[PDB]
Amino acid sequence: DDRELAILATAENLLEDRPLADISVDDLAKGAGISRPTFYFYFPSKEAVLLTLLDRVVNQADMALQTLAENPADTDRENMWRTGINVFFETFGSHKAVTRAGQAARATSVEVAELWSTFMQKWIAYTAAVIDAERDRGAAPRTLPAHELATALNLMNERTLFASFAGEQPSVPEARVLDTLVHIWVTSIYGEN
Amino acid sequence: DDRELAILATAENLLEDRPLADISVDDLAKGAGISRPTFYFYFPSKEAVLLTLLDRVVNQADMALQTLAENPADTDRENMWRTGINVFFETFGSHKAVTRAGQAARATSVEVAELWSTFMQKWIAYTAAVIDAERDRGAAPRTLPAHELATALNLMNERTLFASFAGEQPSVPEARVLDTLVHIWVTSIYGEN
Ligand SMILES: Cc1cccc(CC(=O)NCc2cc(O)n3nc(C4CCOCC4)cc3n2)c1
Ligand SMILES: Cc1cccc(CC(=O)NCc2cc(O)n3nc(C4CCOCC4)cc3n2)c1
Repeated sequence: DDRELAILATAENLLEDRPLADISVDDLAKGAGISRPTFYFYFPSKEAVLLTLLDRVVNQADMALQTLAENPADTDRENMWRTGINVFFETFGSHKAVTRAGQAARATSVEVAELWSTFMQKWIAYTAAVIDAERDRGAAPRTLPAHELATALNLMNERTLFASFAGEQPSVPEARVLDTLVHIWVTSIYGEN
Repeated sequence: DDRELAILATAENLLEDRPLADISVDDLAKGAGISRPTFYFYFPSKEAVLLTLLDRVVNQADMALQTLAENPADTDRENMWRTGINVFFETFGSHKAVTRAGQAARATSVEVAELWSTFMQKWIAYTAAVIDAERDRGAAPRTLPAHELATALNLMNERTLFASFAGEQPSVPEARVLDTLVHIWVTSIYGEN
């Protein structure tokens, strides 16, 4: 456990500086102060190490969103959506290396693709349930199917946050991405059509 | 040229059935009715073949959008945005195998990442110029910076169309994705805040 956490911290450090393809099991064992065979006790592969790093970051974001859902919802509609989107901005934004490599690996790894898909379904279904509540209370108009709207807005957040964090071209500057997403969620949820 | 087009058609056919990683230069030469060394005359690699397939599809979408921009803009604002988004829905939707492999390769290939980035900058800048025109004429309110709004809506279309075409979970059904994107573009462009 000592040593497991030591391997994980070494992988997150090395991913800040190069891809997983460029990090060797030997690099990971060296950093964690264990032998290579001792590494293979804790993790079947460097790929299994990334999968565990991603699982921790995804669960941290999920647990923060549940925390927010526990307490009452803000009496200001725009602020209620900003606070929830900010959970993802801060959590993944605090773990950009893990995030970047995580997204790369989804094309590679069925396990990584499956983890990402399970969490996105959970977050889309929660988004859809809040839009349905807003429509029930008379605050939001009955336009698009709620689940479809929730799907597109969640995919937009995924691609846009990732582009900002990786500093891709094109991308919204990190300092502008929360305002930009909140504007699009609010106008599309409350907007008549 | 005969033979180049024959290699390209074979690669698009084989990509419908498996990834590029699972297609051999020998597979491509076999399909096009040439020898392996004759293949290496036309293309340095199977990767170079994908890059050429993607370039043709991207240019087809770009040339269709220029066609639409040539003719006057529809007197119905919602229809003007649907027609333009539909260019991307139909073009990439007619070449799903190339699209799917194209997106996979961006993590792999600097050349593929660079081609995709050049076209997205062009499409975002055109989107931003139409929003600016709409604001100038008094039709759209001056909310978010136009280029930032254009960036987020274009990234949303990228991730959402690709998820629908690859049938990922989660995804908007292909039969619902155009209505869903148009709703979000229109409410976010014309929506007061
Ligand atoms: C309050 C409230 C009420 C209702 C719903 C929410 C949830 C919310 O608002 N946003 C959800 C959300 C969902 C996602 O699937 N993602 N995915 C990302 C990517 C993760 C890391 O790569 C880049 C971004 C962000 C994100 N956000 C909140
Ligand atoms: C009329 C008018 C006035 C102003 C602007 C437009 C342009 C428009 O409306 N949409 C642009 C647009 C841009 C993109 O960068 N993409 N990227 C995709 C992905 C391509 C293949 O992978 C999945 C989708 C679609 C797309 N669309 C049109």
